[PDB]
Formats: sequence, C-alpha cells, structure tokens
Amino acid sequence: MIVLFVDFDYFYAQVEEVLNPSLKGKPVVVCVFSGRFEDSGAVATANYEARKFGVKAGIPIVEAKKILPNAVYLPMRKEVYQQVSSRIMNLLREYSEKIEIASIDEAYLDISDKVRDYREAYNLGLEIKNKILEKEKITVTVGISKNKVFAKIAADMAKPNGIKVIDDEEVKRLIRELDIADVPGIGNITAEKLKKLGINKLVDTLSIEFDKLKGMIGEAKAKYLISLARDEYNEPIRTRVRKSIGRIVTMKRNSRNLEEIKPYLFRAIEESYYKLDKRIPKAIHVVAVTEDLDIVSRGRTFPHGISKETAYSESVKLLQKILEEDERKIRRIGVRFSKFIE
DNA sequence: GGGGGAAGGACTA
DNA sequence: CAGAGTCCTTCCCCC
Ligand SMILES: Nc1ccn([C@H]2CC[C@@H](COP(=O)(O)OP(=O)(O)OP(=O)(O)O)O2)c(=O)n1
Ligand SMILES: [Ca+2]
Ligand SMILES: [Ca+2]
Ligand SMILES: [Ca+2]
Repeated sequence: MIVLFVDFDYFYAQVEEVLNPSLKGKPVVVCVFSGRFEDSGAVATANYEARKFGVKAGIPIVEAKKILPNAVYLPMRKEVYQQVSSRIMNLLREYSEKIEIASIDEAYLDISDKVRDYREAYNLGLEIKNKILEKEKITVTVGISKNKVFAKIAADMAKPNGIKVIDDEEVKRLIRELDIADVPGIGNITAEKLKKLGINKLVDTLSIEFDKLKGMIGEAKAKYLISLARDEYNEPIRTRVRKSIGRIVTMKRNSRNLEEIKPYLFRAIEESYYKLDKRIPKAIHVVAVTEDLDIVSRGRTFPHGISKETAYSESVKLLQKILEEDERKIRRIGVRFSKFIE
C-alpha cells in the first residue's frame, strides 16, 4: 500500500493571492468578522508571511492587528475557495480512482496500483505538484508513505511547497522519535492525558498494559495508537460521503430571548438548505454555543425527510427545549442536518 | 450484553 | 478575545 497525500498550502490565503497577485509577498490574513464590535471575529487562515510572526488560525482579529497592524485583512470567501478546490480535486481524480477527499484542501490517493517503488511515487507526486501549479497556480504539499496517517505526517513535515516520503525504515524511526502529539488525531486533551502516562513517543504505547490505555483515552483511540506504533495501520482509502451539512452564526449580542434568536436561527436554516443540494435529511439538530463558549444541542430524527417548513418549526421547538433545560445566555446558534435519504 | 439513537466533546482543517 | 463536519463515548431504551 502506497498512499499519496495532498494538502494545499494556506489554501484560503493563497487563493486570495492567485486572484490578487499584488498580495504575493505581503502577509495575508483571511478572517471571519463576527460583526459584534468593529474588528470582532477570528482568523480563519493566513499565509506564511504572517505565520512567521504568530498570526495564525484561531486567534482574535484584534490580536492579529496588534502583531501585524499593516498586514492585509480579507473577509473569508468560502464560495470562491470551494470552486477552486473542486477544480483541483478533479485534477487529482485523474491520478487514481481511489481518492479520498478529506476536506476542502486535503485528499488521499491510493496509488498502490499506480506505482511500484517510491521513486516514482515521489516522481508521481512531482507531476501532481507541477500539474496543480501549472493549471491553478496553487502550490501544494505531498506526503507519501504506507498509510494515510504517516502520509499525512510526511506532508506535515514537508509543508509548504514540499514533498516528503517515509521509507518503512523511517516509519520505524518515527514510531520511536516522534512526539505522539504530532500524530494525527491526538489533540491537547489527549496529548496531556497521555503525557501523564509518560508516553511521549508513539512506541511508548507498546509498553503500558492495555486496559490502562483504553481506560484514559478510550478503547478506539487506544487501539488506533497501538496499531500505528505496532506498525499495523490498515485503513483503506474509501470515497468519503458528506453525512451532515449545517451552518452556525454569531449573534450581535448574547441573548436568552427566543424572539431575538429566531432570526439568526432561520438565516442559518436558509443557508443550510441551500447547501443541502437535493439531499433530504431525516434528522435536524439545533446547536448553540453558550456565553462561556460551552456547546449544547438538541436534535430530532423523523421517519421521513424534512421540509424547509418543518425545519423552521422543529428548530424552534428544539431551541425552546434548549432554553428550558439550560439557563446560560446563548452566543452562537445554528443548525445541522443529517441522515440524508439515499 | 449489545444494537441503536441522543447529547457531549475531541480533533479537525 | 473566542469564527464545518466526523467520529468516539456515555447514558438510556429495548431485545
Ligand atoms: N482555529 C482554527 C484552526 C484551523 N482552521 C482551519 C484553517 C484551515 C484548515 C487547515 O489548517 P492547516 O492545515 O493547519 O493550515 P492551512 O492554511 O490549511 O495550510 P497548511 O496545512 O499548509 O498549514 O483549518 C480553522 O478554521 N480554525
Ligand atoms: Ca492545507
Ligand atoms: Ca497534536
Ligand atoms: Ca494541519
């Protein structure tokens, strides 16, 4: 099994560059303006010109302006990025029918039947890079290896505009000299939780008795890390299928007033249904982000598809159930639809 | 003692 | 200051 991972570089900021080359060289910060207070909002993405100084995704726009007051700030234009992505994703499609689109800027190729050593995998990946660049002026990063996880890791180390391979040899080394916190799927909450157990490297998992691991990080994850270090990660590249679509929005001011929230909830619904394509969902979940940034949600599943009018009706009941069963003020509200009729 | 569905939360990209 | 989607886990109904 020879996986070829592709990952566009700071996609949103780069797409803004391709559309406006004058931005090339200058730090670019694509952000989401919440509309609460002037420059309120968060940073969605930024090019390396800004990354170098600490301006990264997740930080407050204000903060970003205190670090790079002269950097260029652009509002996020998801729709554009999405179309550019689609075009690229189609290019990749021509290099293997076995392709898994993980996200708007990530794809996993299973070139096992496409190549034989790793020398061409590298070369193949080279063609993919010179292809995407030649057609969309977008630089990406390729990470080749024996499985999705390591492929990604390879890519993580080679970004930006790179391409790294991981010989079964290095796979062995990494399982020993790589901080388990650089391993896909292991986040701060599991990173520390692991450290407490003394595990700092992937192989350190092979020691600890099982039930102790699948006791503090759950069975599933426990295995995942094990099978990975024990060099047995299987997981094939299967075509991903969107299982849920939805939209959440930030209100101008925290409220607990049903009549003050409805309008935000409905706008979120209109957008979701639009994005729903022709998909008919049987389940709808109203999601709310509290004042303390807590996330609560009430949903429901029907024995039939959901009509926009029913979405409007059921979403309001669920929102009420939320306000009944909770006291905190709501900051962000939204909806999400799933279980699409096939 | 699990299958299946609801609500939480971890991580993601 | 703090802006989409998948999977895993827990608690509960039910066979
Ligand atoms: N707090 C955060 C963190 C990340 N993201 C988004 C930013 C784009 C996507 C992927 O992030 P990275 O892959 O880390 O960066 P990138 O811009 O996608 O490109 P690169 O992979 O080269 O860093 O996740 C986000 O919306 N909010
Ligand atoms: Ca990327
Ligand atoms: Ca990590
Ligand atoms: Ca990443």
